[PDB]
Amino acid sequence: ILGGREAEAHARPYMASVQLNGAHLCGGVLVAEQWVLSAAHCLEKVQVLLGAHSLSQPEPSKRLYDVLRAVPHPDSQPDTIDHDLLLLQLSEKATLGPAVRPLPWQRVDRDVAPGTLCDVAGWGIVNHAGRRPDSLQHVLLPVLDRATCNRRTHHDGAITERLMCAESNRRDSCKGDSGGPLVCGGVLEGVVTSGSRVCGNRKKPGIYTRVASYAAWIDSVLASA
Ligand SMILES: NC(=O)n1cc(NC(=O)N2C[C@H](F)C[C@H]2C(=O)Nc2cccc(OC(F)(F)F)c2)c2ccccc21
Repeated sequence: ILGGREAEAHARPYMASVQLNGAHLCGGVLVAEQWVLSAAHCLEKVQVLLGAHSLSQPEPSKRLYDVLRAVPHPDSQPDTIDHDLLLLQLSEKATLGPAVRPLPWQRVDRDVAPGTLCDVAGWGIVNHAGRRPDSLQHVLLPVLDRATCNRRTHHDGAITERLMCAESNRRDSCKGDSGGPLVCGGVLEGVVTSGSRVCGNRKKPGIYTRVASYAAWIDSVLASA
């Protein structure tokens, strides 16, 4: 997260860190008792850290789960950010409590109002040098209408109806925030894309996958256990 602030500890109990060999790689979002949603290129030794604020310090709520199965969206492709979703089935159902709870996710396939203030959280890089934070960061970002996001000087027609944008003027998602939650009105709306992109430039808005657009996919995979 560029231009953000340290989040309140445990105030986002749905927040996951998706890890490879005990190192943070992507954000994730607990969406069912045994399932974490993240982004497709995150998988390209997989564990999921729940109940955390600090990646390194002991916390009573923190628990690192093994992953039984990793299910990247079957239409996802290395060179694109289309269909950029990943579901991770934990080795067991997560132990729930005030610091570990799933997030309700949007099933109405219609756009949020332009300007809606959404929260994005993560352990991604925090400056141009690539500094990695030990504790969870967040930022409040206004949603940016699709027509502007698609203008020639911005993302030039790459924004489908299955993607949404937020403003990226100094406050932004960046590397390592991939897979994490864009939350609007207490509901999961988007997931941070995992394609490389310039961070913090107003002319290059943040891109997030619209979970409502993938409701059939998520329902099926969540039911496949
Ligand atoms: N949406 C958004 O703006 N971006 C998303 C990016 N992609 C990303 O993040 N990925 C790709 C994989 F899914 C693995 C993952 C990754 O690199 N993870 C990674 C690798 C090394 C360290 C790390 O931890 C760190 F703390 F640094 F973030 C994460 C990205 C890269 C550069 C700039 C913008 C970026």
